[PDB]
Amino acid sequence: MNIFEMLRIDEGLRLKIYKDTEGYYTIGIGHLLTKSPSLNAAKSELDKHPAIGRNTNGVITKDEAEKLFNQDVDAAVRGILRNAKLKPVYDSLDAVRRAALINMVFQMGETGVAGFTNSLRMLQQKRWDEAAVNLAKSRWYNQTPNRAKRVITTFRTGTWDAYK
Repeated sequence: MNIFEMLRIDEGLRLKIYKDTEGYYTIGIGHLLTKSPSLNAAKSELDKHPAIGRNTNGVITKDEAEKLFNQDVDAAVRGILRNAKLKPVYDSLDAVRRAALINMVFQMGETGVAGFTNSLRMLQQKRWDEAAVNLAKSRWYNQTPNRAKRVITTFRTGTWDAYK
């Protein structure tokens, strides 16, 4: 396991336009196409992404999916490295826990995760179970419980147990 395999589990692989946890048009492996309510709007965006740049009509191959996936993951890592509150945290975690942090940014963006103040602090001080206890009481946790549980278990143990 690693970040890719982990996110593929959390996000699933959908070759056709779908709606996310929030009601937004996404495709593949969690690739948000557009916050607009229009499926046409969505198809448009899709047809225009450089990795695709063709006429899909809401349908992509398994390759294009992974290609967007790769980019999205990199984008996540960038957001982290470019965020002042996040970077310090990342630098301080091990290879497995780093995957947990990337998962949160991938899911919710750099800005959202940056606002997990108390939890980031506990993570920086290596207080696993407290970090865990603390994350479990967020709205993120109530919103996507299944996912959140595995991520938290990841921070807590520093093992892939929750995904195995």
